Amino acid sequence: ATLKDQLIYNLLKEEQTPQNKITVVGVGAVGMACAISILMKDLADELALVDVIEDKLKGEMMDLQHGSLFLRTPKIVSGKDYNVTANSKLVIITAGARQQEGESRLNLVQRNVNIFKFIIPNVVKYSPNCKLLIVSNPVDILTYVAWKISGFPKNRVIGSGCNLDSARFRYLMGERLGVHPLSCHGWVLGEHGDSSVPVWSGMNVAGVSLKTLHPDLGTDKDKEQWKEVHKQVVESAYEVIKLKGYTSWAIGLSVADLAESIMKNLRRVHPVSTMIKGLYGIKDDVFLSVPCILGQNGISDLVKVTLTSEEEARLKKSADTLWGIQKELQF
Amino acid sequence: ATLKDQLIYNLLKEEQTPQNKITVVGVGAVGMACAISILMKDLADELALVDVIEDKLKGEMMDLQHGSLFLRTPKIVSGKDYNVTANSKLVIITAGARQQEGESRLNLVQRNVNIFKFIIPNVVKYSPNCKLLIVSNPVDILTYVAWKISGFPKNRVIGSGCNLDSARFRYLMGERLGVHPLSCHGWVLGEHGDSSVPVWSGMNVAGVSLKTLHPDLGTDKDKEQWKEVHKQVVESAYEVIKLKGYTSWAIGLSVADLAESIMKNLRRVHPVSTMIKGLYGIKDDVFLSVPCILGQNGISDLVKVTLTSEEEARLKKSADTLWGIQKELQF
Amino acid sequence: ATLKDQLIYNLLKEEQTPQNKITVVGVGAVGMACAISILMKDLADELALVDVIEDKLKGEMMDLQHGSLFLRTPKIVSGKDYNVTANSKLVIITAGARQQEGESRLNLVQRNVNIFKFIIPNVVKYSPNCKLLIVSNPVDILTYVAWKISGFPKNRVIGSGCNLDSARFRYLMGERLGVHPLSCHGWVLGEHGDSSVPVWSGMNVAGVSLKTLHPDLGTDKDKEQWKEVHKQVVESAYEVIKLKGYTSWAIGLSVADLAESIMKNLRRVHPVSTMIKGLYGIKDDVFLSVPCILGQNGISDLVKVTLTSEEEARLKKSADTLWGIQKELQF
Amino acid sequence: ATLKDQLIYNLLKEEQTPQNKITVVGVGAVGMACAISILMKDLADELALVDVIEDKLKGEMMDLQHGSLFLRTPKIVSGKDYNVTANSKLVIITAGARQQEGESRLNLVQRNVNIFKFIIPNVVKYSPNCKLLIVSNPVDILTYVAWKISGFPKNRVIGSGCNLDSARFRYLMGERLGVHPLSCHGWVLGEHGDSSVPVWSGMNVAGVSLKTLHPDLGTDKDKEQWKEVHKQVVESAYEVIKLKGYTSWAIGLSVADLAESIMKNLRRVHPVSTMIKGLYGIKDDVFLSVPCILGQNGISDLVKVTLTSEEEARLKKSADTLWGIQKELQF
Ligand SMILES: NC(=O)C1=CN([C@@H]2O[C@H](COP(=O)(O)OP(=O)(O)OC[C@H]3O[C@@H](n4cnc5c(N)ncnc54)[C@H](O)[C@@H]3O)[C@@H](O)[C@H]2O)C=CC1
Ligand SMILES: NC(=O)C1=CN([C@@H]2O[C@H](COP(=O)(O)OP(=O)(O)OC[C@H]3O[C@@H](n4cnc5c(N)ncnc54)[C@H](O)[C@@H]3O)[C@@H](O)[C@H]2O)C=CC1
Ligand SMILES: NC(=O)C1=CN([C@@H]2O[C@H](COP(=O)(O)OP(=O)(O)OC[C@H]3O[C@@H](n4cnc5c(N)ncnc54)[C@H](O)[C@@H]3O)[C@@H](O)[C@H]2O)C=CC1
Ligand SMILES: NC(=O)C1=CN([C@@H]2O[C@H](COP(=O)(O)OP(=O)(O)OC[C@H]3O[C@@H](n4cnc5c(N)ncnc54)[C@H](O)[C@@H]3O)[C@@H](O)[C@H]2O)C=CC1
Repeated sequence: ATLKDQLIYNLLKEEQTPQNKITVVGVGAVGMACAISILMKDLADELALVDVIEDKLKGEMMDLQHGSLFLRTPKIVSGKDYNVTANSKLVIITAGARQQEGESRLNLVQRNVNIFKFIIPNVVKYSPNCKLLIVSNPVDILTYVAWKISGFPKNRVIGSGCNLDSARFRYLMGERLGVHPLSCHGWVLGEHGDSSVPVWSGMNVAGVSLKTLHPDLGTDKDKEQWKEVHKQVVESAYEVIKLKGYTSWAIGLSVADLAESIMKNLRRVHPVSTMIKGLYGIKDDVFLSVPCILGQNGISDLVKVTLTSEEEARLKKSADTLWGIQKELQF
Repeated sequence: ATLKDQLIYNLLKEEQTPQNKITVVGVGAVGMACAISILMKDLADELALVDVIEDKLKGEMMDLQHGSLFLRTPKIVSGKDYNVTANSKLVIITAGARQQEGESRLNLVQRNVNIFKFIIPNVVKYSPNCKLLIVSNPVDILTYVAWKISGFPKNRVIGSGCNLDSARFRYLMGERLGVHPLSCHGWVLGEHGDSSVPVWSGMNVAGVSLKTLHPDLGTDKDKEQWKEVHKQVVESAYEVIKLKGYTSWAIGLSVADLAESIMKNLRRVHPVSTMIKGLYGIKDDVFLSVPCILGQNGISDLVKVTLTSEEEARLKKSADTLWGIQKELQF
Repeated sequence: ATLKDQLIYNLLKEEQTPQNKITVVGVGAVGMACAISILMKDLADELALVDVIEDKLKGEMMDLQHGSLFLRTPKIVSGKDYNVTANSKLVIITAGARQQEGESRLNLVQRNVNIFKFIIPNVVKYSPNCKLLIVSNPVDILTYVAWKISGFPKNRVIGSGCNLDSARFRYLMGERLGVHPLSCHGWVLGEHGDSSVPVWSGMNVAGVSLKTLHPDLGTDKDKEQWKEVHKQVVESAYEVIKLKGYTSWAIGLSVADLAESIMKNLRRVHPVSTMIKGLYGIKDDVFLSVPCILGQNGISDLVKVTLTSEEEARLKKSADTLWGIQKELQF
Repeated sequence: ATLKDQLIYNLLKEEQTPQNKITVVGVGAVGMACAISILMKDLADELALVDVIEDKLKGEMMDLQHGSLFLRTPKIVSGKDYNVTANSKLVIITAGARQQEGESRLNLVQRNVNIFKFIIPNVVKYSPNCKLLIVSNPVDILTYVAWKISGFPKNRVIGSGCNLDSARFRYLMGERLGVHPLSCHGWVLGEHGDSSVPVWSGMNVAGVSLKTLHPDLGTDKDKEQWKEVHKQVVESAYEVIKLKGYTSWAIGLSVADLAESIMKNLRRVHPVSTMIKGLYGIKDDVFLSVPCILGQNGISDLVKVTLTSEEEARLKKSADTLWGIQKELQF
């Protein structure tokens, strides 16, 4: 008989059932960055890719497969049909439309909603116990959308949120202080993007409040202008885009970090977008970034950060804005 | 005084001298894939990126920097001037020109050679003891070019060669056999691309010659058509391009593998392009892929693979072709 | 002291206040053609350029500056912030979005309206007494939009309209007759583009009605097929695009003509888009091209052209169509 | 009979013979900028355009024709056949190849030479008494090439040379001093581009030597670093390109200035490239920029500028380099 059968004796006619499977939807810049990061942190035994452009999809899948010798993720598959995603522990959404200059924030959101109206029901059909990690912008809204469409409990629907923002913050802090960002601690909360809130009260190195050493920290009479740090966290993503076209690497790594906490059940604390109704004064179904304990069941627990009146108010306003957009949305 | 001076007491006014530094020249798809691969295998304490397009360059540098919290590479720099590459242990060249409407292999090659005539001397100026790892196509020729321009000894000029090709081969073999490519062993040597030679004699799983189990292996009377594997190895790179535009991921992972072997002085054996004159019947200054022992000094040693006459002849002809191209090239 | 202070004695610490300032918004082909035309007719003492693409903007500004020796416009500035436009007598809008694969007239329009929702308020903030000259397509609609957003009186909001169309008409007539277009007189009114109306009644050379010499002029039984002239006026803009990519030169010269009439208070008569409600049977807030008297305050007066019923009706229908579009548009 | 014949009585069956005709070869960015500048300075009664891309050509020609009402140049024609250029007083060459990254300076020059080998003989056939104004880069070489191919006397072959460079210089001087460049005087000579020489000895405002007021002017111990001015004159064209893609406006205006001096026989002095053999120490057939008297017969006379040893030497070196390139060139 065949060379394979001459060389190999078979014990098991094998039920191929994935044990730690991850699916990425959208193989654009972000989606693929997430993919290579995940492959190189060995977070999955099966990686599935899904997109509507079949060329790009198959191409990216083959390019990865070819690097298999250098990886420890034994099944990489792709497809337009969602059966390829069956039994994922984790499904990351990076599919999205590109905002165009004229396009209202609203029109964009609605386009993306229609996209989600296609994706989420399919994902849920084939992996009804997965965690959803939403990356597509504008992310607090789309995480709400995904939650509405899936009918999943709030713990299994997570948005990438201010994870990345907080990483940029810590990087900038580190640059200012001559210390690695792993040792510079600081939190960015609320609405991802322009409206995010830097919590100065808890900025520290080695458990030393920077705010008590420098009481004017992050105010206007701040001679060292630390507000600039946060301003930069916001404008960075702009500059980077202007410069290179888009953001991929940093967000891919942030998402991989999150995935590591979930897949490995670590119970680390991350600033991610979660359904915050009831807390921080918020009284609508909106998603904002707070410090969340991530693990095998998604968001198990939430850190109640003490805020100033102004911080609480910034959040309230973000929530009112977000809600205003969300109620003009059809499911 | 400043918040920094109030928070941090300084012992050392520090000589910043990189200890394990890597430079990637060319931040296109390939270059950047190499970069993220290097960043995620913790192979470097400083990574420098160099390109002529300053926008793209700075953007990519920033996108990486923003992911610093999730990395263990504490300095990432970019620049148009080569002083940013000073003291690299390893410099990867991915820079190249894109072939255009009505451009002969020869014209494209000459343009790339002129590119190298600029890059290599600068590189050598600022890192005179580095190893050069050449990735740009056509790679055997361009590695020969780098070697000529740098005046480095043949051990410090390595070309990517058939590393990736051999990886694709092992992936395909693995697919045919239901085994991981790590355990399917097989070698592709000589000229990277179309003219490469699959050494069937040494195809094995667990030290079991496939060629002795299936003597017709890889011939034309081979009922299982194993030639197809090799054909595919060649056409893969085509299909992928056709599908997605280009190749990045696999080649990046291959290069990172090589880099690991060098930075860590492993003395693993890899099929790379080395100045092969004196061996295999070859009598011209050409580079071909053979099994090379890689370590802190680049190529320390070479494996002398037993070949058939036909194999030896394919090699001879590729070497004659390469020389034929090279002798029509001005330095 | 400095060479400057040694060479030059200063009388005045000078309030830099522009006296005849022009702003062009949008530095694409059209915008820049307008700019060189304005620079070479000596219509301005300060020219400001504004765009969202900062690279293109600064480059064009510098390329112009470098030609200063050959010009009599002593200050050329560019910028992304609208403070560089402060105190313009005249602001030309050429900014616009490009229509894409599967984009309705309506979607494109809405994108452009959103663009205007940003530009116009800024413009008005820094130059509250300027005249607005709108060039971006679809121009009658977009002039209506600028008028709505700015709250300027109808005399200060002028659209390019059928100025250029009428120029093409006169060129074609001139070709047919062997006379310069300066001496061939003829009017194209109403909706710029396909729906425009050629007023044959007033086609003349030296005050000689072509319509009375050739009563069948411009009808279907016209053996000389003068309709073709008008048809061509419409198809010209198509052919040119097909051939070269776009239109710049002619439109630029047209806009500069208009500008001359305004900056110099000439009170020449030009066919431009003006808020025509109350006249010609029109009963909606729409803009159409009629003969307008242009001068230092924009459109001071309007020529009441005698029309046939059919002409009046074409106008009525274009106005109803325009309104139909506008009522589906959000401010 | 016809409407034309009913309206117009003909005296003259007219020999159409152009009296002040200009031809532009190459309707790229530069060529068209030259064209619009010429049209707006009313330097021609007939303007002819020539290119190998027939679409682009016809398109640009129509776009100009359509602006005829606003111009005082009554015949604008285009074509691929050179009969359209017959009887030009002046033929401007802007045709050229784009230098590619890999491309040696030499390869580019040779490509352009082959282009000229097509253009010049045709131009000369149809306008044997014209002046040739060479703009294409590298311009001192191509002006030599045009002269060799045409067999015209040295007065009728002019290169754009350092006209533009000197305009940039005067603009920068003007910026530093708060004076219009028309009143800041200063000369840039020799090889256009990087190797150009700023003649500090004759830098002045109102006949006041800046070099005698500030003896260190343009040296290294110059505390005001005036060398930077010249450095910038060189890097400007680079920055502008980087920023916008290319240079058009400034060069178009420079060329139009030159054209004005020729067409109108003014005998102004301009820094243009002329066959400098015999002077400034140069002993080969090379072209460099010196101050030339331009008029109806092209370069009638030359200004003998007194130079330092170093300046003379810079020129000598430029000439030796240029010659070295030119003697490796086949006609
Ligand atoms: N929250 C965050 O921190 C960040 C979020 N993002 C977002 O990621 C998203 C995509 O970013 P990029 O990768 O740069 O875009 P990428 O544009 O280049 O492509 C997105 C992909 O989505 C796909 N897609 C569209 N409709 C689909 C459908 N119905 N089903 C499956 N796939 C579909 C496209 O085919 C495409 O491949 C955007 O929404 C962007 O804003 C980007 C950076 C950071
Ligand atoms: N050995 C292998 O198996 C493979 C080899 N390659 C080759 O590697 C090369 C890179 O491919 P891609 O990343 O897709 O191309 P990439 O084309 O998209 O761009 C190459 C980069 O090189 C840069 N560059 C050019 N000249 C430079 C200079 N003088 N100094 C600094 N930077 C310079 C460009 O700016 C560009 O960013 C190609 O030549 C390609 O054929 C590609 C895939 C696999
Ligand atoms: N009335 C007429 O006879 C004619 C009208 N037009 C119209 O004029 C417009 C310009 O055409 P082109 O110059 O070829 O287009 P151009 O497309 O090449 O680019 C338009 C410019 O507008 C800019 N822009 C867009 N949004 C902006 C903003 N929010 N702020 C500042 N700048 C912004 C872009 O950056 C771009 O540089 C088009 O809409 C076109 O249809 C064009 C030809 C003749
Ligand atoms: N000396 C100076 O001060 C300056 C010189 N230049 C030069 O002007 C030249 C063109 O510049 P651009 O307008 O930006 O290029 P443009 O590239 O966009 O196009 C040049 C034109 O030459 C044409 N052409 C090529 N072969 C031809 C032939 N055999 N017959 C007729 N036409 C032919 C092309 O079709 C094209 O339209 C280049 O050589 C450039 O270096 C540019 C700026 C300043």
